Amino acid sequence: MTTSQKHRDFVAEPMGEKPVGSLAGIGEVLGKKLEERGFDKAYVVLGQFLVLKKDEDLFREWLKDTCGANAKQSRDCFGCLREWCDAFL
Amino acid sequence: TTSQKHRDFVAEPMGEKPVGSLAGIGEVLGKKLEERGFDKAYVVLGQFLVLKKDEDLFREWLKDTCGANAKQSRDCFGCLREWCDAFL
Repeated sequence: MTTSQKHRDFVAEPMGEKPVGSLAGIGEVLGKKLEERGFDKAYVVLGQFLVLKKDEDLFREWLKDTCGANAKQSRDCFGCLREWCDAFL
Repeated sequence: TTSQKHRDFVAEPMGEKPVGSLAGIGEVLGKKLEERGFDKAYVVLGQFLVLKKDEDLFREWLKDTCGANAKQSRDCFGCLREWCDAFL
């Protein structure tokens, strides 16, 4: 298993009302920037992932433009949403 | 009161179900939703979630996007709300 424990914690269960910082790759700095843009719960970011039809390029660019995430952060956040979706959607 | 279409949708994960599986989304609305890129049910779920599950704003967005009437938008919102309570 190459993923972080944080990714595994997130994909193991429905997300409910978890904050955005529960997503892999979303540390406190990115999380604050997301929350002040309205993306305060993990499910709101999931929403954007889904409206972008799960496209990696579009979603990772969106995250970069919205909170300044770097390549590793956006990869981790995308992969964590992708696997959550495969498990629960 | 609800339709069997609603209950069937809220009973299980939606996976790749087409947009026409949503309660309220008939053949006419579905086509218009597909034309605008909302071809699968989960894309409409996505919009519901980006709008933080706000009933008024989601139902208005649906009217603006595919022309849904009050009952169609009621039915569609309600089935996404109950699906989310079960699975999200």
